[PDB]
Amino acid sequence: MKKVEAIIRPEKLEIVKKALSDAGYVGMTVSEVKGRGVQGGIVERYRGREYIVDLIPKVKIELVVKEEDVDNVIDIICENARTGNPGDGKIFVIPVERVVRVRTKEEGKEAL
Amino acid sequence: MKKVEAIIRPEKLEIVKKALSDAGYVGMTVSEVKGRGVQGGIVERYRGREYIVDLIPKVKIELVVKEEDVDNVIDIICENARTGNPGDGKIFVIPVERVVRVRTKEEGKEAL
Amino acid sequence: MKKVEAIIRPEKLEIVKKALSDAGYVGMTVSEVKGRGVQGGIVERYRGREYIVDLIPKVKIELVVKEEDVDNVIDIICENARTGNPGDGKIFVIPVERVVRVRTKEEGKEAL
Ligand SMILES: Nc1ncnc2c1ncn2[C@@H]1O[C@H](COP(=O)(O)OP(=O)(O)OP(=O)(O)O)[C@@H](O)[C@H]1O
Ligand SMILES: Nc1ncnc2c1ncn2[C@@H]1O[C@H](COP(=O)(O)OP(=O)(O)OP(=O)(O)O)[C@@H](O)[C@H]1O
Ligand SMILES: Nc1ncnc2c1ncn2[C@@H]1O[C@H](COP(=O)(O)OP(=O)(O)OP(=O)(O)O)[C@@H](O)[C@H]1O
Ligand SMILES: O=C(O)CCC(=O)C(=O)O
Ligand SMILES: O=C(O)CCC(=O)C(=O)O
Ligand SMILES: O=C(O)CCC(=O)C(=O)O
Ligand SMILES: [Mg+2]
Ligand SMILES: [Mg+2]
Ligand SMILES: [Mg+2]
Repeated sequence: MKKVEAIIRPEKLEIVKKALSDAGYVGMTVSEVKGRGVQGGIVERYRGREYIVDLIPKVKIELVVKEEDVDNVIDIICENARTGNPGDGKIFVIPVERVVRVRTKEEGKEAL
Repeated sequence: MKKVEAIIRPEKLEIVKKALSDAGYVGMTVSEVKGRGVQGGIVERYRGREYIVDLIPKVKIELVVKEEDVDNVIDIICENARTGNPGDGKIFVIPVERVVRVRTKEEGKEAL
Repeated sequence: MKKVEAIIRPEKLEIVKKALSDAGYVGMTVSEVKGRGVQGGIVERYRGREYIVDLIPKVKIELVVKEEDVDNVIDIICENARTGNPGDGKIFVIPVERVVRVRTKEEGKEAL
């Protein structure tokens, strides 16, 4: 099992989660975050002066899935989250050693 | 060292954190999140029409602990977070390779 | 690749992120959290009575970096986040097995 952690534009949550759900990837945790990447933020202008805004709102989605499904999850996220402009997102894959469903104490792949 | 990441009902935070603390599991980070599991959300009715609400508020708790304590932490969370209805929670165990206390630069088990 | 996850005082975000950026560590995700450590919270007094506040606001910063840079990232965070009083922060290092830039589908170290 692996956690796919993707930080994406807030306005892309709806299309990404629909595309994931349609492909069978339903279990997901969503968090509001702020961040920056390589570019260090965005340049804005106020009264003729340019300045850097160095933290931008994003949404973090976390999906724990079987390892064999990671490629497809990443492909779906990238296809649907992309706009072509810097800031479209970053994905990390993090190992998950155990998964437990609280209600039933099921573990493993059936507990996803 | 392992991170126990549990996503549970918001109204179960108090009883879960009390039970963990009573058993000696104190260090914890709490985050407000939204999510869905297998069921894909909840069915609601508005003016006779049923629709799906596909993200539900939850609370994420993260406890970094010694590996030997993971079983007990999971047992405590499940016992106290359960209600018997879908949505009671999901737990992931994620490896933690290093722990550092900022104030003192202590590392390892004593830094938990 | 490794995720450095640091939970620090909210009022230290600015100096920590500036120091990290100055040293070349730019990519970062920031989350608002609450937590407690060893001390279990803070003692407060209201109308002569002392009570425990057991969750304190903090900021979580997450930086995914090359393994060889983890030591330096931790050193920078600790130097700039410390005040000398309990609550200055906790850092966890979590393995990251894959990194993908959404816009370009780049992976690996160049996608950081
Ligand atoms: N190395 C990293 N560590 C932590 N979070 C990161 C990192 N890289 C990016 N992020 C998070 O991902 C979000 C989106 O990053 P972003 O798309 O800007 O990446 P990028 O590498 O700059 O690529 P692009 O050139 O397409 O902008 C950031 O706002 C931040 O929350
Ligand atoms: N595979 C998963 N990946 C990411 N987060 C998940 C996943 N499964 C569940 N979650 C998170 O855990 C929360 C609680 O899940 P939930 O209890 O509904 O799990 P479930 O597998 O549907 O079990 P149940 O049948 O008891 O509802 C979700 O709202 C979501 O935040
Ligand atoms: N073992 C842990 N698991 C989860 N989160 C933790 C843990 N230890 C600390 N944290 C998080 O880090 C924050 C800061 O912790 P803190 O600085 O109080 O650590 P500490 O071990 O008590 O050290 P100090 O004695 O310097 O206070 C907490 O409020 C919490 O969010
Ligand atoms: O996040 C944005 O929308 C643009 C800024 C960006 O790509 C960054 O800081 O890396
Ligand atoms: O989270 C709820 O309370 C019920 C909905 C649920 O279990 C889910 O989407 O998996
Ligand atoms: O977080 C604080 O500022 C002090 C309380 C503390 O260190 C703790 O609960 O461990
Ligand atoms: Mg960018
Ligand atoms: Mg469910
Ligand atoms: Mg403390």
